[PDB]
Amino acid sequence: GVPTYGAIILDETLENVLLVQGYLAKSGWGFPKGKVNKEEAPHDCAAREVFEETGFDIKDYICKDDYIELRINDQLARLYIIPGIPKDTKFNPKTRREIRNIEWFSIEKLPCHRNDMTPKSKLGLAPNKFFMAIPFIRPLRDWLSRRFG
Ligand SMILES: c1cnc(N[C@H]2CCCCNC2)nc1
Repeated sequence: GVPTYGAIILDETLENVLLVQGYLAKSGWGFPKGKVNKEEAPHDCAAREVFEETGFDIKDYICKDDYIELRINDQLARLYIIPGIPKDTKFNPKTRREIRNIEWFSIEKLPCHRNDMTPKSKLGLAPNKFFMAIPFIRPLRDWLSRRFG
């Protein structure tokens, strides 16, 4: 799969993360990210996509060693960790045809898994509007614990 790059932007308290809401197949909340172009460096793709989806330019803040990367059905998603972005930053998605909304979410309030349907004797997972973000939540929490204590 074509790899994707983007960012986990946190505020000054490290409590909150910036999520974006897409449309249609991507109707729920996820991290800002997108597909690398031919001959584009990972960090450049992350800045370009995040600027398209948030209106915020991370280029000067990216630490090239600080990221969470997951393989999800043989597509790599790498999200560069960007702490310390003020909560009052004015975000303005560029791609309004793809981005419904942009908001800060409390890390401790986000799910790190979806719930089963064992109460209904039914297989599978209940819908959750954070499904795109969820796989990154436990890895983020662990990464923060280590880097900040
Ligand atoms: C898996 C799939 N997509 C995502 N994030 C997308 C969030 C919604 C806006 C469109 N582009 C980024 N995260 C994990």
